[PDB]
Amino acid sequence: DLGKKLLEAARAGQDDEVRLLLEHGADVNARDSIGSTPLHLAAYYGHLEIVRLLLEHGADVNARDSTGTTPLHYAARLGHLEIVRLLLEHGADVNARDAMGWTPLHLAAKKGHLEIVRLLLKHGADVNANDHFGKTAFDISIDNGNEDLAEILQ
Repeated sequence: DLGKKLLEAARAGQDDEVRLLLEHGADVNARDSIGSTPLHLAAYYGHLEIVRLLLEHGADVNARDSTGTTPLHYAARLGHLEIVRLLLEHGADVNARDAMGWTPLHLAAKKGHLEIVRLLLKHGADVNANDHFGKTAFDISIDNGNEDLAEILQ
């Protein structure tokens, strides 16, 4: 499938190959087995130009895989600040919750990504959102001893 090759070029960081596949008309939202889209894979691996190429062709910025994970979740977890920023400008749901009720803010708090945390807050991240464990991102910064972050959040 074109969407099959699109998914692999996105994961492999092959900018030229993504553009060609999209110009050919690969399904910009093709799904792998767990419902990942090429945008999840580009966000997961930090391929900003691909994220960019994908949005341009209409990728659903808010796609969810079978776990309810969005590309923003992946960018925030893995610490790709510039992917966070591009996704947010294209309308990514700042307060999307995955299967554990984790917002992208919870994930950036868990991993201690300070610049991502500020960026998300700038775009309206709900500081008061509890996950399914009944934790806010502040609770998590309290639970991890990240005083720098706890200081951002309180």
